[PDB]
Amino acid sequence: HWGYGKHNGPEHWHKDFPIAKGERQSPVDIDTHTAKYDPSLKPLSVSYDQATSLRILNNGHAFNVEFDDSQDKAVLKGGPLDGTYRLIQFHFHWGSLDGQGSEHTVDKKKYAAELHLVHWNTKYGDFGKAVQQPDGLAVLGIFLKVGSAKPGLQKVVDVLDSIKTKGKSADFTNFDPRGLLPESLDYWTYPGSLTTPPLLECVTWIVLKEPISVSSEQVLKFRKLNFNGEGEPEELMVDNWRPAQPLKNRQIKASFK
Ligand SMILES: [Zn+2]
Repeated sequence: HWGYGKHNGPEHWHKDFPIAKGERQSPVDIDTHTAKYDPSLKPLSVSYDQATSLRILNNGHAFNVEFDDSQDKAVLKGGPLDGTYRLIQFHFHWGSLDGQGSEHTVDKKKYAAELHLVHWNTKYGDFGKAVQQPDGLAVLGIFLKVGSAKPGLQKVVDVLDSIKTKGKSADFTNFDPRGLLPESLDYWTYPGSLTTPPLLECVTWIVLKEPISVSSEQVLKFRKLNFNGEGEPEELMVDNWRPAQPLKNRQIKASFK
């Protein structure tokens, strides 16, 4: 099926998922000098105090840290968002080298990786219904650069050896996602899509201006994961990112000057 290789990567997705060439595809390049400051944007409200993590899974494309979203335990509100969006999972996209890995770019600059905290609009009842709406999801994107280690990420790094291959999962309770955020919540926002098939155009993207720093040792462990399943020929899980897509008829707004 779809992947990130030469024969099943981003260049091939449109054949099975024609929306890949759609009206509001993601990611995109954020031209900082074209984005418009919007003084009407309310402050971003990240409420992860009651977040309940449950499990970490290698799905063959990346690894997902899943949360209990049966209640408003961990939510994202404010900013360009109307209503309440519940955290369901987070995952990353990274490269084979420190010079690439992020999906969104800033003035064409590629970061080592990108963290995506996925939330769905509670007005729609469940995640499956939400992805069918233009304002169904809100994904908080955070860039990762290589420098000093991120203490709040180590717990994630330590468990990767237990989910090396596709289909593997491990219990991952009591993890605090607040430890993955930068100091500032300044952000850019625009209407987009899921960056992986089915590429549904149901996402309000909120990309933070300030990247978080992770150590070389931490990202190296991400690169030891496998796209393949147990017993199969090893395919290192690297460069699982979709390149920037045409902005087309869209405007990127900034929460800061
Ligand atoms: Zn993602």
